[PDB]
Order: sequence, then C-alpha cells, then structure tokens
Amino acid sequence: SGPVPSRARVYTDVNTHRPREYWDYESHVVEWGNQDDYQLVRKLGRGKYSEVFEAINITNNEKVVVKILKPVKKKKIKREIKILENLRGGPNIITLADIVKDPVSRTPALVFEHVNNTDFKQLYQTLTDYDIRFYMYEILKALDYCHSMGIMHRDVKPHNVMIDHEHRKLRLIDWGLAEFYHPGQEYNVRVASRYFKGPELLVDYQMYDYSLDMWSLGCMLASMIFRKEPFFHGHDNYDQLVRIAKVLGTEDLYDYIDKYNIELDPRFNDILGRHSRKRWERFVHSENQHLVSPEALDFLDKLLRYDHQSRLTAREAMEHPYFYTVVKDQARMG
Ligand SMILES: CC(=O)Nc1nnc(-c2ccc([N+](=O)[O-])cc2)s1
Repeated sequence: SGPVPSRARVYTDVNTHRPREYWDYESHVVEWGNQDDYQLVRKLGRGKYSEVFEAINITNNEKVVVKILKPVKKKKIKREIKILENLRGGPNIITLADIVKDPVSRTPALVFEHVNNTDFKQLYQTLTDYDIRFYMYEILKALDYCHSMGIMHRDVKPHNVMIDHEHRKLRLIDWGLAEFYHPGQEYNVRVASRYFKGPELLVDYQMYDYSLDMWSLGCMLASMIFRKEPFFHGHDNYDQLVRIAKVLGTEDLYDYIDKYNIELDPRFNDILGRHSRKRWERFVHSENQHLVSPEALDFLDKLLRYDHQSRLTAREAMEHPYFYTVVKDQARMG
C-alpha cells in the first residue's frame, strides 16, 4: 500500500489548459542580451550553483544584480528563465531585466532589477504591527499570482523576500528552485530551507502542490510576530519535524500520516515522542505582544496545519480580517 495521491485544491489545471510552450521550458529558446552592457562592482553572495554581484548597467548607469550560473544543468537554467519570464510584471515578483552569456566561454548570467534591501537581521527590529501586515499582504499578492500562473516557488524564506523599507518595496526573489505544477506529478522533496520545509517534505510525501509555499509563509509570520527567527529551529530534517510536533502536537501529526497512508521510518516514532498541541499564546511575551493580536493568531493557525489540503490558499489568506486595515488603506488611484 503506497501513499494516497493528492492534487492542489486550487489552480489544479492551470498548466493543462495553457499552450505547451508556456510550461515546456526545455523547448524555450533564449534570446541573449549583451554581456558588455554590465560592469561587476562587488560580490554580494555565493552559494549553490551561482555567485551574485552588484553590477552597473553602463548604458544608463543603473544598479542591477547579476547572478552568474555555475555549470549546473542546462535544464535547470531554462526552467528558472522560463518561470521568470512567465511571471514578469506580476506584483512583487523580481524583474528579470536581461539574460547574457560570455560569448566565448558560454557561461550564462541573469540580470535583475536592484533592490536596496534593508538587512533582515535589523528590519525585523523596527517593523510595527502594521508594517508586518502590509508586507505579509504583499508577499501573498506574489504567491497568489505565481500559483495562479501554475508555479510553486518552493524556497519561501526571509532571505528570499527582499524589503527596501524606506520605499516600502518588496520583491520575492531566487526562483531557482521554482517548478511548474502538474496534477499527479511526484516532486523532489529536497527543496526549501530546513526551517521552512513543510511536513509533506519532512515525511517524504512527493505529490505536494502550491500549499507548500503557504506553510513556509506561516513560518515567516510566526517568526516575525513572535520575534524568534527561525521559529521552528531543528538541527536536521528529522529534528525539524520534532520541533513542529512540539507545537502542533503529535496527535494531528499521526492523523495526517494516517489519512495519506504515509509510512514513517521506525526511528521517527521514537524521537517524535508524544506532545500536546500548544496554544499560540504560549509564545506571547512582553517583548513581542505589540505584534500579536487575536486576528494574527487566528491567521497563523490556519496557515500552520499539517494537512496541506487544509491550509489557506493565498487568496483566502488575503481575505482574512488580519488584513482589514491594510486593504482599506490600499484601495486607490492617486
Ligand atoms: C543590495 C542588494 O542585495 N540588492 C539586491 N537587489 N536584487 C537582488 C537579487 C535579485 C534576485 C536574486 N535572485 O533572483 O536570485 C538575487 C538577488 S539583490
């Protein structure tokens, strides 16, 4: 008896009803810009499969960010490009401004708009209750848009949400793990940062969907309103699930496993032990209480659910009373 299959309860067939060339990124033909339009200024980061630089566009003197892709698979490069082009112009989605090659060595690089981001080590220390609601609503706009366009981000975490606080500007970045959703497809569960991985990933349930992004978003919310980053801090993947179960409780965890007929490694029942479901108020103290409200806790509680089918969609989340003051303030023209 294998696990019970699952499909997304919204936007299930968005790619099915779109032309092949929308989601078939291997057939995409890239049109290359000019590498000599950009000058690299300083290395911002490196990880993975790329190195990221602040750069200048020397045709107009604008700052941009250049990500040079190490020789990671061609297929992964075309997937990220196709997804960035598909989502371009969507709300709070980082803009891919150019794609270039070294003409001689054939090394590809993505060029993005620059975000002057307030460093997420600090920021989270002057953000008000209103600020959090505002930025959460903007993140939800981006997720509802990319989900509605048939795409899962799969790496939602504070490092991938750039915020230029003085311009109240937010961009969702690093689409290198993002994938097209197709119902019934079994996906790689090695995505997302450990601290933001959903239960589906940690119990190796491969037929997941957009709702994975909503778990990750719930983790960010908790860490922002309770001022504890990351909120669920496991020392490896097994322990990550234990940290979740110490809050959400083991009873609902086993009901989840039971519903999808999922088989856990023997050692898990050993280290998961037995834990009550805690009240969210347990994490409210003098220092974070100004960021917490009944609305906030009701919202968080509908995001952080084991069962991926029972979590709010991005759209439903934007309807939540937590955002009432944001939404009325954002209804304009100028
Ligand atoms: C000061 C500073 O860090 N500015 C930045 N502005 N946009 C950035 C960026 C955009 C996209 C990606 N990406 O998508 O992988 C990475 C980084 S970084």
